[PDB]
Amino acid sequence: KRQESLIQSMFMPREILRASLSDVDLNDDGRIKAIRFAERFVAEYEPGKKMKGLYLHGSFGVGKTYLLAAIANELAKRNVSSLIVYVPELFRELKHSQTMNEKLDYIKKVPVLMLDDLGAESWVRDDVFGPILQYRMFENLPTFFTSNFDMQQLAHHLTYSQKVKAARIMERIRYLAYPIEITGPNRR
Amino acid sequence: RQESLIQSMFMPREILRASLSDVDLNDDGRIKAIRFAERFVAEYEPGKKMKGLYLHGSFGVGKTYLLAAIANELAKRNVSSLIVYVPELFRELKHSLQDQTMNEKLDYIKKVPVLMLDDLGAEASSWVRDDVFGPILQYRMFENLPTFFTSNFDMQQLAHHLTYEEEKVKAARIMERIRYLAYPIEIT
Ligand SMILES: Nc1ncnc2c1ncn2[C@@H]1O[C@H](COP(=O)(O)OP(=O)(O)O)[C@@H](O)[C@H]1O
Ligand SMILES: [Mg+2]
Repeated sequence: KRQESLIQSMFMPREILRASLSDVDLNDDGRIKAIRFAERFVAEYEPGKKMKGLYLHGSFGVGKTYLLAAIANELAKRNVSSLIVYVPELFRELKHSQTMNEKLDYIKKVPVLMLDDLGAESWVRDDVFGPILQYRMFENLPTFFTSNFDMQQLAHHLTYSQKVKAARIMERIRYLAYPIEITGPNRR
Repeated sequence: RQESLIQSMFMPREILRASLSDVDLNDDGRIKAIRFAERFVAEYEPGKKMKGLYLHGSFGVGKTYLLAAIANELAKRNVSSLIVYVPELFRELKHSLQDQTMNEKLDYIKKVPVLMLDDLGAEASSWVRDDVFGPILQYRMFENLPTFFTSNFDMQQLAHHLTYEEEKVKAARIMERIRYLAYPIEIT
């Protein structure tokens, strides 16, 4: 349907938004636990409710991003808007840029936010990414993520120094989402 | 043998009859190309996220041939590749987005498993660079589809080349993409 019309998207092709939580197979634990969580989230969702999102991590091509698109489609089926952001592209358009701040605002404020592909390529990110996360915590705005790295690795990954604050941001994330590993074949 | 898998666009197919053995590692720049190549083929898998080669050097060296070689070793192992003579496409593009199919050609090149763009530079324009070219690179970055290049110029010279400030930034976001996609190897 016009489901896709309610699903906003930044820096990523809209054709990947052709997804459904019914096309995902039961094959293993990762997804069984994931969509089970997803559907409970989508059923119980209501503006302004402490609610944990998902932090999906795993190898390349297991269907992590598709899971987010899938969840967004379920929500648009509830007439709730969400936004999926290819994050690596968000941090880049931020270095080379007319307008962008009006959009960070939209990101911090959307009902449900899905940050795709966290973790690939101190730092100014202490001013941009953290605040976003902190605003969604403060306002009870559900937040999802997809990374190739898990909680342990992601920290070790963003901008290594010779600090702790990277670990402070790692805290907002696990506060915001419940991590689940997605195993399975390499769909490609 | 392995030629029905690797195809081309805008260049007589008799140029793609190559081999990594038909070459002689004469002077070093070349040594790391062949090495990069074998590494690439051995560790290649869809969605992987792996650099390609950006080979730069003066006229009559072997940039094109090398690509064809890598393209052949890749066929020896199943993988289909696609090498396109860039200057032709851009030239062609000038007037062709007019009602029709060639753009479904642009669509296929954007989505192929391995893209090899022969001799970038050596002419061309801006809505094409930044609207035709750019999106190609941005898509293949997001999907982690291997991309190779060959240019008479080193990265720093291909940028100052494309400038014809604000287009300073444009050559910037576009050069950033090439770099993120290919590791530069000088040849002589
Ligand atoms: N559950 C699924 N049902 C049908 N297609 C799927 C499913 N999951 C992933 N895909 C397909 O696989 C591809 C995406 O895998 P991807 O979302 O990129 O994994 P990452 O999200 O890389 O783990 C898409 O092009 C999509 O067509
Ligand atoms: Mg992904």
